[PDB]
Amino acid sequence: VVTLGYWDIRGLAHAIRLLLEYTETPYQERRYKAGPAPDFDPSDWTNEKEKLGLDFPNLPYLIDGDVKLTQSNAILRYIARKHNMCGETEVEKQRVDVLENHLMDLRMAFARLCYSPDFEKLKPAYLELLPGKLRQLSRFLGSRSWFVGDKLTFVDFLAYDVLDQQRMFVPDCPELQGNLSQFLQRFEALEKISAYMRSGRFMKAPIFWYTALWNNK
Amino acid sequence: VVTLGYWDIRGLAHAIRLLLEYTETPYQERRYKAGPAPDFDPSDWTNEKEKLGLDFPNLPYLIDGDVKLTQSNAILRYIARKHNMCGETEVEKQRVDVLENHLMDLRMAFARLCYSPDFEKLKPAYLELLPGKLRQLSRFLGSRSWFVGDKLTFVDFLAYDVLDQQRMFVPDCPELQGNLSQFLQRFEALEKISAYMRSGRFMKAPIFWYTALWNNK
Ligand SMILES: N[C@@H](CCC(=O)N[C@@H](CS[C@H](CO)COc1ccc([N+](=O)[O-])cc1)C(=O)NCC(=O)O)C(=O)O
Ligand SMILES: N[C@@H](CCC(=O)N[C@@H](CS[C@H](CO)COc1ccc([N+](=O)[O-])cc1)C(=O)NCC(=O)O)C(=O)O
Repeated sequence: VVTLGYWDIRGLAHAIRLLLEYTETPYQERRYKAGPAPDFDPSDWTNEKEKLGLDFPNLPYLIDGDVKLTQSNAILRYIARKHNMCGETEVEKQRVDVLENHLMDLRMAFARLCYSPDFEKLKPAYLELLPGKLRQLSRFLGSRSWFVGDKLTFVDFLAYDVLDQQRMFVPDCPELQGNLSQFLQRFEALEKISAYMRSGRFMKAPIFWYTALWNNK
Repeated sequence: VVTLGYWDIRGLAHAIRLLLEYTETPYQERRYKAGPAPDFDPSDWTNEKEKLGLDFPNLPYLIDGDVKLTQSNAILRYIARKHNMCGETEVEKQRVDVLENHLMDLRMAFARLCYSPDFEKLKPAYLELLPGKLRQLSRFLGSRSWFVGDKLTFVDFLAYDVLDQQRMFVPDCPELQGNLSQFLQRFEALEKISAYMRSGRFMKAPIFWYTALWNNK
Protein backbone atom coordinates (compact mmCIF):
# COMPACT_ATOMS: atom_id res chain seq x y z
CA VAL A 1 0.00 0.00 0.00
CA VAL A 2 1.22 3.46 -1.03
CA THR A 3 0.57 6.98 0.26
CA LEU A 4 -0.15 10.01 -1.91
CA GLY A 5 0.35 13.38 -0.27
CA TYR A 6 -1.24 16.52 -1.70
CA TRP A 7 -3.70 19.33 -0.85
CA ASP A 8 -7.47 18.77 -0.77
CA ILE A 9 -7.64 20.20 -4.30
CA ARG A 10 -7.44 18.76 -7.83
CA GLY A 11 -4.29 20.51 -9.05
CA LEU A 12 -1.24 18.44 -10.02
CA ALA A 13 -2.31 15.19 -8.40
CA HIS A 14 -5.31 14.62 -10.65
CA ALA A 15 -3.45 12.59 -13.27
CA ILE A 16 -1.62 10.68 -10.52
CA ARG A 17 -4.92 9.76 -8.88
CA LEU A 18 -6.38 8.52 -12.18
CA LEU A 19 -3.19 6.52 -12.85
CA LEU A 20 -3.17 4.83 -9.47
CA GLU A 21 -6.80 3.88 -10.08
CA TYR A 22 -6.21 2.62 -13.62
CA THR A 23 -3.27 0.47 -12.50
CA GLU A 24 -5.23 -0.84 -9.49
CA THR A 25 -2.37 0.16 -7.18
CA PRO A 26 -3.51 -0.03 -3.51
CA TYR A 27 -3.29 3.53 -2.21
CA GLN A 28 -4.53 5.91 0.45
CA GLU A 29 -4.34 9.70 0.61
CA ARG A 30 -2.83 12.29 2.93
CA ARG A 31 -4.94 15.31 1.97
CA TYR A 32 -3.63 18.56 3.45
CA LYS A 33 -5.78 21.40 4.69
CA ALA A 34 -5.39 25.17 4.62
CA GLY A 35 -6.73 27.48 7.31
CA PRO A 36 -9.83 29.64 6.58
CA ALA A 37 -9.97 32.79 4.41
CA PRO A 38 -8.21 35.04 3.78
CA ASP A 39 -5.10 33.78 5.58
CA PHE A 40 -5.25 30.18 4.32
CA ASP A 41 -2.94 28.71 6.96
CA PRO A 42 -0.55 26.13 5.38
CA SER A 43 0.26 24.76 8.89
CA ASP A 44 -1.00 21.23 8.24
CA TRP A 45 1.75 20.71 5.65
CA THR A 46 4.52 23.00 6.92
CA ASN A 47 4.72 21.25 10.32
CA GLU A 48 5.42 17.98 8.52
CA LYS A 49 7.41 19.11 5.45
CA GLU A 50 10.74 17.96 6.92
CA LYS A 51 9.80 14.92 9.01
CA LEU A 52 8.78 12.73 6.07
CA GLY A 53 12.27 11.83 4.91
CA LEU A 54 11.83 13.26 1.40
CA ASP A 55 14.99 14.28 -0.44
CA PHE A 56 13.45 17.48 -1.80
CA PRO A 57 10.18 17.99 0.15
CA ASN A 58 7.23 19.08 -2.00
CA LEU A 59 3.62 18.36 -2.99
CA PRO A 60 2.65 15.93 -4.37
CA TYR A 61 4.71 13.18 -2.81
CA LEU A 62 4.33 9.41 -3.02
CA ILE A 63 5.59 6.86 -0.53
CA ASP A 64 5.92 3.24 -1.61
CA GLY A 65 7.81 1.63 1.25
CA ASP A 66 11.36 2.98 1.15
CA VAL A 67 10.72 4.61 -2.24
CA LYS A 68 10.00 8.25 -1.33
CA LEU A 69 9.31 10.57 -4.26
CA THR A 70 8.50 14.19 -5.05
CA GLN A 71 7.71 15.89 -8.40
CA SER A 72 4.52 14.99 -10.27
CA ASN A 73 6.27 13.90 -13.49
CA ALA A 74 8.73 11.74 -11.53
CA ILE A 75 5.88 10.13 -9.58
CA LEU A 76 3.95 9.29 -12.75
CA ARG A 77 7.03 7.83 -14.44
CA TYR A 78 7.57 5.59 -11.42
CA ILE A 79 4.10 4.06 -11.52
CA ALA A 80 4.34 3.82 -15.32
CA ARG A 81 7.60 1.83 -15.16
CA LYS A 82 6.02 -0.77 -12.84
CA HIS A 83 3.22 -1.19 -15.39
CA ASN A 84 4.98 -0.87 -18.76
CA MET A 85 3.20 2.39 -19.57
CA CYS A 86 6.32 4.17 -20.75
CA GLY A 87 7.57 4.21 -24.33
CA GLU A 88 8.89 0.99 -25.85
CA THR A 89 10.68 2.01 -29.06
CA GLU A 90 12.83 5.15 -29.38
CA VAL A 91 10.23 6.99 -31.38
CA GLU A 92 7.72 6.25 -28.63
CA LYS A 93 10.20 7.54 -26.04
CA GLN A 94 10.72 10.73 -28.10
CA ARG A 95 6.95 11.26 -28.08
CA VAL A 96 6.64 10.77 -24.31
CA ASP A 97 9.47 13.18 -23.45
CA VAL A 98 8.25 15.96 -25.75
CA LEU A 99 4.60 15.70 -24.70
CA GLU A 100 5.47 15.42 -21.00
CA ASN A 101 7.31 18.74 -21.21
CA HIS A 102 4.99 20.51 -23.64
CA LEU A 103 1.89 19.72 -21.56
CA MET A 104 3.65 21.21 -18.53
CA ASP A 105 4.14 24.40 -20.54
CA LEU A 106 0.42 24.49 -21.36
CA ARG A 107 -0.44 23.57 -17.75
CA MET A 108 1.82 26.38 -16.42
CA ALA A 109 0.59 29.01 -18.90
CA PHE A 110 -3.02 28.44 -17.84
CA ALA A 111 -2.19 28.52 -14.11
CA ARG A 112 -0.35 31.83 -14.50
CA LEU A 113 -3.45 33.43 -16.00
CA CYS A 114 -5.93 32.10 -13.42
CA TYR A 115 -3.68 33.16 -10.54
CA SER A 116 -2.98 36.67 -11.85
CA PRO A 117 -5.10 39.55 -10.46
CA ASP A 118 -4.99 41.07 -13.96
CA PHE A 119 -7.01 37.97 -14.91
CA GLU A 120 -9.74 39.83 -16.80
CA LYS A 121 -7.24 41.91 -18.80
CA LEU A 122 -5.25 38.79 -19.77
CA LYS A 123 -8.24 36.57 -20.63
CA PRO A 124 -8.80 37.71 -24.25
CA ALA A 125 -5.10 37.31 -25.18
CA TYR A 126 -5.01 33.72 -23.90
CA LEU A 127 -8.20 32.87 -25.81
CA GLU A 128 -6.61 34.02 -29.06
CA LEU A 129 -3.54 31.82 -28.98
CA LEU A 130 -5.53 28.91 -27.51
CA PRO A 131 -7.16 27.47 -30.66
CA GLY A 132 -3.73 27.29 -32.31
CA LYS A 133 -2.26 25.36 -29.40
CA LEU A 134 -5.24 23.02 -29.56
CA ARG A 135 -4.81 22.58 -33.33
CA GLN A 136 -1.21 21.51 -32.77
CA LEU A 137 -2.28 18.72 -30.40
CA SER A 138 -5.03 17.68 -32.80
CA ARG A 139 -2.41 17.39 -35.58
CA PHE A 140 -0.09 15.33 -33.35
CA LEU A 141 -2.69 12.74 -32.24
CA GLY A 142 -4.02 12.36 -35.77
CA SER A 143 -6.11 9.24 -36.29
CA ARG A 144 -4.26 7.52 -33.42
CA SER A 145 -6.03 5.82 -30.50
CA TRP A 146 -3.58 7.13 -27.93
CA PHE A 147 -0.97 9.92 -27.93
CA VAL A 148 2.23 7.82 -28.16
CA GLY A 149 0.83 5.10 -30.43
CA ASP A 150 -1.22 1.97 -29.83
CA LYS A 151 -0.34 1.68 -26.15
CA LEU A 152 -1.84 3.76 -23.36
CA THR A 153 0.96 5.55 -21.51
CA PHE A 154 1.15 8.00 -18.61
CA VAL A 155 1.29 10.97 -21.03
CA ASP A 156 -2.29 10.23 -21.96
CA PHE A 157 -3.21 10.88 -18.35
CA LEU A 158 -1.47 14.28 -18.50
CA ALA A 159 -3.07 15.11 -21.84
CA TYR A 160 -6.51 14.32 -20.46
CA ASP A 161 -6.01 16.42 -17.33
CA VAL A 162 -4.70 19.43 -19.32
CA LEU A 163 -7.46 19.07 -21.93
CA ASP A 164 -10.09 18.68 -19.23
CA GLN A 165 -9.06 21.98 -17.63
CA GLN A 166 -9.44 23.77 -20.96
CA ARG A 167 -12.82 22.14 -21.60
CA MET A 168 -13.99 23.29 -18.17
CA PHE A 169 -12.76 26.79 -18.98
CA VAL A 170 -14.22 27.31 -22.47
CA PRO A 171 -16.46 24.32 -23.22
CA ASP A 172 -17.76 25.79 -26.48
CA CYS A 173 -14.36 26.06 -28.16
CA PRO A 174 -14.87 24.36 -31.56
CA GLU A 175 -11.21 23.29 -31.75
CA LEU A 176 -12.03 20.94 -28.89
CA GLN A 177 -14.55 19.13 -31.08
CA GLY A 178 -13.03 16.47 -33.29
CA ASN A 179 -10.42 13.83 -32.45
CA LEU A 180 -9.57 15.74 -29.26
CA SER A 181 -13.16 15.25 -28.07
CA GLN A 182 -12.97 11.59 -29.18
CA PHE A 183 -9.91 11.23 -26.99
CA LEU A 184 -11.52 12.65 -23.84
CA GLN A 185 -14.45 10.22 -24.01
CA ARG A 186 -12.30 7.22 -24.93
CA PHE A 187 -10.27 7.83 -21.79
CA GLU A 188 -13.39 8.28 -19.65
CA ALA A 189 -14.76 5.07 -21.18
CA LEU A 190 -11.91 3.04 -19.71
CA GLU A 191 -13.29 0.43 -17.29
CA LYS A 192 -11.40 1.47 -14.14
CA ILE A 193 -11.49 5.19 -14.88
CA SER A 194 -15.25 5.27 -15.47
CA ALA A 195 -15.93 3.40 -12.22
CA TYR A 196 -13.60 5.83 -10.44
CA MET A 197 -15.66 8.76 -11.75
CA ARG A 198 -18.89 7.03 -10.71
CA SER A 199 -17.57 6.85 -7.15
CA GLY A 200 -17.19 9.40 -4.35
CA ARG A 201 -13.40 9.45 -4.30
CA PHE A 202 -13.53 11.62 -7.42
CA MET A 203 -12.37 15.22 -7.41
CA LYS A 204 -13.56 17.23 -10.43
CA ALA A 205 -12.87 20.45 -8.49
CA PRO A 206 -11.23 22.71 -7.47
CA ILE A 207 -8.56 22.72 -10.19
CA PHE A 208 -6.70 25.58 -8.52
CA TRP A 209 -5.70 26.87 -5.09
CA TYR A 210 -8.30 28.99 -3.29
CA THR A 211 -6.50 32.27 -4.06
CA ALA A 212 -7.23 31.79 -7.77
CA LEU A 213 -9.42 34.22 -9.72
CA TRP A 214 -10.94 31.29 -11.64
CA ASN A 215 -12.17 27.86 -10.56
CA ASN A 216 -14.95 25.35 -11.14
CA LYS A 217 -15.80 24.87 -7.45
CA VAL B 1 25.52 16.40 -38.48
CA VAL B 2 22.82 17.88 -36.23
CA THR B 3 21.38 21.37 -35.85
CA LEU B 4 20.63 23.14 -32.57
CA GLY B 5 18.28 26.11 -32.80
CA TYR B 6 18.14 28.73 -30.05
CA TRP B 7 18.67 32.47 -29.56
CA ASP B 8 22.09 34.05 -29.15
CA ILE B 9 21.89 33.71 -25.36
CA ARG B 10 22.94 31.11 -22.79
CA GLY B 11 19.48 30.36 -21.39
CA LEU B 12 18.09 26.83 -21.68
CA ALA B 13 20.48 25.64 -24.40
CA HIS B 14 23.57 25.77 -22.17
CA ALA B 15 23.21 22.24 -20.84
CA ILE B 16 22.50 20.90 -24.34
CA ARG B 17 25.62 22.60 -25.79
CA LEU B 18 27.90 21.16 -23.10
CA LEU B 19 26.32 17.75 -23.75
CA LEU B 20 26.80 17.81 -27.52
CA GLU B 21 30.42 18.72 -26.84
CA TYR B 22 31.03 16.06 -24.16
CA THR B 23 29.51 13.40 -26.41
CA GLU B 24 31.47 14.75 -29.41
CA THR B 25 28.29 14.86 -31.49
CA PRO B 26 29.01 16.82 -34.71
CA TYR B 27 26.64 19.77 -34.72
CA GLN B 28 26.14 23.34 -35.86
CA GLU B 29 24.00 26.14 -34.49
CA ARG B 30 21.11 28.23 -35.82
CA ARG B 31 21.41 31.14 -33.38
CA TYR B 32 18.47 33.53 -33.58
CA LYS B 33 18.61 37.32 -33.28
CA ALA B 34 16.35 39.96 -31.79
CA GLY B 35 15.97 43.48 -33.13
CA PRO B 36 17.58 46.40 -31.24
CA ALA B 37 16.29 47.97 -27.99
CA PRO B 38 13.71 48.50 -26.72
CA ASP B 39 11.54 46.65 -29.26
CA PHE B 40 13.75 43.53 -29.52
CA ASP B 41 12.22 42.30 -32.77
CA PRO B 42 11.76 38.47 -32.74
CA SER B 43 11.21 38.27 -36.50
CA ASP B 44 14.26 36.15 -37.33
CA TRP B 45 12.57 33.29 -35.43
CA THR B 46 8.88 34.05 -35.99
CA ASN B 47 9.27 34.06 -39.81
CA GLU B 48 10.58 30.50 -39.56
CA LYS B 49 8.68 29.03 -36.59
CA GLU B 50 6.28 27.05 -38.80
CA LYS B 51 8.38 26.06 -41.82
CA LEU B 52 10.75 23.80 -39.89
CA GLY B 53 8.40 20.83 -39.60
CA LEU B 54 8.46 20.71 -35.80
CA ASP B 55 5.44 19.11 -34.12
CA PHE B 56 5.27 21.76 -31.38
CA PRO B 57 7.50 24.66 -32.53
CA ASN B 58 9.63 26.22 -29.77
CA LEU B 59 13.23 27.07 -28.79
CA PRO B 60 15.49 25.15 -28.33
CA TYR B 61 14.98 22.68 -31.16
CA LEU B 62 17.20 19.89 -32.39
CA ILE B 63 17.29 18.37 -35.85
CA ASP B 64 19.12 15.12 -36.47
CA GLY B 65 17.95 13.98 -39.85
CA ASP B 66 14.26 13.11 -39.63
CA VAL B 67 14.26 13.33 -35.85
CA LYS B 68 13.03 16.83 -35.13
CA LEU B 69 12.54 17.73 -31.48
CA THR B 70 11.59 20.56 -29.15
CA GLN B 71 11.68 20.92 -25.32
CA SER B 72 15.06 21.11 -23.62
CA ASN B 73 14.61 18.15 -21.30
CA ALA B 74 13.36 16.01 -24.20
CA ILE B 75 16.31 17.08 -26.33
CA LEU B 76 18.74 16.12 -23.54
CA ARG B 77 17.05 12.74 -23.05
CA TYR B 78 17.51 11.95 -26.72
CA ILE B 79 21.27 12.60 -26.80
CA ALA B 80 21.61 10.79 -23.48
CA ARG B 81 19.92 7.64 -24.81
CA LYS B 82 22.36 7.50 -27.77
CA HIS B 83 25.26 7.51 -25.27
CA ASN B 84 23.81 5.53 -22.34
CA MET B 85 23.84 8.55 -20.03
CA CYS B 86 20.39 7.87 -18.64
CA GLY B 87 19.73 5.76 -15.56
CA GLU B 88 20.46 2.05 -15.64
CA THR B 89 18.78 0.59 -12.54
CA GLU B 90 15.38 1.57 -11.11
CA VAL B 91 17.03 3.63 -8.38
CA GLU B 92 19.11 5.52 -10.93
CA LYS B 93 16.05 6.30 -13.04
CA GLN B 94 14.17 7.49 -9.92
CA ARG B 95 17.02 9.88 -9.22
CA VAL B 96 17.11 11.18 -12.81
CA ASP B 97 13.38 11.78 -13.00
CA VAL B 98 13.16 13.65 -9.69
CA LEU B 99 16.25 15.78 -10.26
CA GLU B 100 15.24 16.63 -13.85
CA ASN B 101 11.99 18.10 -12.56
CA HIS B 102 13.37 19.60 -9.34
CA LEU B 103 16.13 21.50 -11.12
CA MET B 104 13.55 22.92 -13.53
CA ASP B 105 11.65 24.26 -10.49
CA LEU B 106 14.85 25.87 -9.23
CA ARG B 107 15.63 27.17 -12.71
CA MET B 108 12.19 28.71 -13.16
CA ALA B 109 11.96 30.25 -9.68
CA PHE B 110 15.22 32.07 -10.40
CA ALA B 111 14.02 33.21 -13.85
CA ARG B 112 10.82 34.59 -12.31
CA LEU B 113 12.84 36.81 -9.99
CA CYS B 114 15.27 38.12 -12.60
CA TYR B 115 12.54 39.01 -15.10
CA SER B 116 10.28 40.65 -12.48
CA PRO B 117 10.35 44.49 -12.41
CA ASP B 118 9.84 44.14 -8.62
CA PHE B 119 13.26 42.48 -8.72
CA GLU B 120 14.84 44.53 -5.92
CA LYS B 121 11.83 44.05 -3.63
CA LEU B 122 11.95 40.27 -4.17
CA LYS B 123 15.71 39.73 -3.99
CA PRO B 124 15.97 39.46 -0.15
CA ALA B 125 13.15 36.89 0.06
CA TYR B 126 14.84 34.69 -2.56
CA LEU B 127 18.21 34.84 -0.76
CA GLU B 128 16.67 33.63 2.53
CA LEU B 129 15.13 30.48 1.03
CA LEU B 130 18.18 29.74 -1.15
CA PRO B 131 20.68 28.39 1.41
CA GLY B 132 18.10 25.76 2.35
CA LYS B 133 17.56 24.72 -1.27
CA LEU B 134 21.33 24.39 -1.67
CA ARG B 135 21.66 22.31 1.52
CA GLN B 136 19.10 19.84 0.14
CA LEU B 137 21.19 19.33 -3.01
CA SER B 138 24.33 19.05 -0.88
CA ARG B 139 22.77 16.29 1.22
CA PHE B 140 21.50 14.42 -1.86
CA LEU B 141 24.82 14.30 -3.73
CA GLY B 142 26.63 13.38 -0.51
CA SER B 143 30.09 11.90 -0.98
CA ARG B 144 29.12 10.72 -4.47
CA SER B 145 31.12 11.66 -7.55
CA TRP B 146 28.05 12.40 -9.71
CA PHE B 147 24.41 13.09 -8.94
CA VAL B 148 22.82 9.80 -10.00
CA GLY B 149 25.65 7.48 -8.99
CA ASP B 150 28.95 6.27 -10.43
CA LYS B 151 28.06 7.29 -13.96
CA LEU B 152 27.83 10.76 -15.47
CA THR B 153 24.30 11.36 -16.72
CA PHE B 154 22.50 14.23 -18.45
CA VAL B 155 21.15 15.39 -15.09
CA ASP B 156 24.66 16.35 -14.04
CA PHE B 157 24.64 18.82 -16.96
CA LEU B 158 21.43 20.38 -15.66
CA ALA B 159 22.80 20.42 -12.09
CA TYR B 160 25.92 22.23 -13.20
CA ASP B 161 24.02 24.78 -15.29
CA VAL B 162 21.61 25.58 -12.46
CA LEU B 163 24.40 25.79 -9.87
CA ASP B 164 26.54 27.87 -12.22
CA GLN B 165 23.69 30.40 -12.35
CA GLN B 166 23.51 30.63 -8.56
CA ARG B 167 27.30 30.90 -8.37
CA MET B 168 27.27 33.83 -10.80
CA PHE B 169 24.46 35.45 -8.83
CA VAL B 170 25.81 35.15 -5.28
CA PRO B 171 29.40 33.85 -5.50
CA ASP B 172 30.12 34.29 -1.80
CA CYS B 173 27.28 32.05 -0.58
CA PRO B 174 28.86 29.68 2.00
CA GLU B 175 26.44 26.85 1.13
CA LEU B 176 28.08 26.78 -2.32
CA GLN B 177 31.38 25.84 -0.65
CA GLY B 178 31.77 22.13 0.04
CA ASN B 179 30.76 19.11 -2.04
CA LEU B 180 28.79 21.37 -4.40
CA SER B 181 31.92 23.41 -5.13
CA GLN B 182 33.85 20.16 -5.64
CA PHE B 183 31.13 19.15 -8.09
CA LEU B 184 31.42 22.29 -10.23
CA GLN B 185 35.22 21.91 -10.60
CA ARG B 186 35.03 18.17 -11.33
CA PHE B 187 32.68 18.82 -14.20
CA GLU B 188 34.78 21.66 -15.55
CA ALA B 189 37.84 19.41 -15.33
CA LEU B 190 36.28 16.91 -17.75
CA GLU B 191 38.55 16.68 -20.79
CA LYS B 192 36.08 17.71 -23.53
CA ILE B 193 34.24 20.23 -21.28
CA SER B 194 37.46 22.02 -20.32
CA ALA B 195 38.55 22.25 -23.97
CA TYR B 196 35.16 23.68 -24.95
CA MET B 197 35.56 26.31 -22.22
CA ARG B 198 39.03 27.25 -23.44
CA SER B 199 37.56 27.79 -26.94
CA GLY B 200 35.59 30.62 -28.53
CA ARG B 201 32.37 28.64 -28.99
CA PHE B 202 31.78 29.13 -25.29
CA MET B 203 28.92 31.28 -24.03
CA LYS B 204 29.14 32.11 -20.32
CA ALA B 205 26.76 35.04 -20.89
CA PRO B 206 24.06 36.29 -21.01
CA ILE B 207 22.06 33.76 -18.99
CA PHE B 208 18.82 35.68 -19.57
CA TRP B 209 16.96 37.52 -22.33
CA TYR B 210 17.86 41.25 -22.47
CA THR B 211 14.53 42.21 -20.98
CA ALA B 212 15.91 40.88 -17.69
CA LEU B 213 16.66 43.02 -14.63
CA TRP B 214 19.72 40.89 -13.88
CA ASN B 215 22.42 39.37 -16.11
CA ASN B 216 26.17 38.74 -16.24
CA LYS B 217 26.71 40.27 -19.68
N1 LIG C 1 7.38 20.81 -10.41
C1 LIG C 1 6.82 20.38 -9.03
C2 LIG C 1 5.87 21.51 -8.55
C3 LIG C 1 5.23 21.28 -7.19
C4 LIG C 1 4.38 22.49 -6.72
O1 LIG C 1 4.11 23.40 -7.46
N2 LIG C 1 3.98 22.44 -5.47
C5 LIG C 1 2.90 23.08 -4.73
C6 LIG C 1 1.81 22.58 -5.70
S1 LIG C 1 0.65 23.18 -6.54
C7 LIG C 1 0.31 24.74 -6.50
C8 LIG C 1 -0.60 25.33 -5.42
O2 LIG C 1 -1.66 26.20 -5.72
C9 LIG C 1 -0.67 24.57 -7.56
O3 LIG C 1 -0.96 25.57 -8.51
C10 LIG C 1 -1.26 24.98 -9.74
C11 LIG C 1 -0.36 24.97 -10.83
C12 LIG C 1 -0.72 24.35 -12.04
C13 LIG C 1 -1.97 23.73 -12.19
N3 LIG C 1 -2.29 23.17 -13.39
O4 LIG C 1 -3.25 22.46 -13.47
O5 LIG C 1 -1.60 23.34 -14.39
C14 LIG C 1 -2.89 23.74 -11.11
C15 LIG C 1 -2.53 24.36 -9.88
C16 LIG C 1 3.07 23.13 -3.24
O6 LIG C 1 1.97 23.10 -2.70
N4 LIG C 1 4.17 22.89 -2.56
C17 LIG C 1 5.36 23.80 -2.56
C18 LIG C 1 6.19 23.69 -1.33
O7 LIG C 1 5.88 22.91 -0.44
O8 LIG C 1 7.22 24.39 -1.18
C19 LIG C 1 6.13 18.98 -9.20
O9 LIG C 1 6.05 18.48 -10.39
O10 LIG C 1 5.70 18.40 -8.24
N1 LIG D 1 10.26 24.15 -21.44
C1 LIG D 1 10.79 24.62 -22.82
C2 LIG D 1 10.97 26.16 -22.73
C3 LIG D 1 11.48 26.83 -24.01
C4 LIG D 1 11.40 28.37 -23.94
O1 LIG D 1 11.15 28.95 -22.92
N2 LIG D 1 11.59 29.05 -25.23
C5 LIG D 1 11.56 30.45 -25.34
C6 LIG D 1 12.76 31.03 -24.61
S1 LIG D 1 13.36 30.32 -23.48
C7 LIG D 1 13.06 31.56 -22.61
C8 LIG D 1 13.49 32.96 -23.10
O2 LIG D 1 13.44 34.10 -22.29
C9 LIG D 1 13.33 31.50 -21.20
O3 LIG D 1 13.19 32.37 -20.06
C10 LIG D 1 14.14 31.72 -19.25
C11 LIG D 1 15.35 32.40 -18.98
C12 LIG D 1 16.35 31.80 -18.18
C13 LIG D 1 16.13 30.50 -17.64
N3 LIG D 1 17.02 29.93 -16.86
O4 LIG D 1 17.04 28.74 -16.52
O5 LIG D 1 17.92 30.64 -16.50
C14 LIG D 1 14.92 29.84 -17.91
C15 LIG D 1 13.93 30.44 -18.71
C16 LIG D 1 11.58 30.71 -26.91
O6 LIG D 1 12.56 31.14 -27.52
N4 LIG D 1 10.57 30.15 -27.53
C17 LIG D 1 9.15 30.56 -27.35
C18 LIG D 1 8.29 30.25 -28.52
O7 LIG D 1 8.76 29.70 -29.53
O8 LIG D 1 7.06 30.53 -28.53
C19 LIG D 1 12.12 23.83 -23.13
O9 LIG D 1 12.58 23.04 -22.22
O10 LIG D 1 12.66 23.97 -24.20
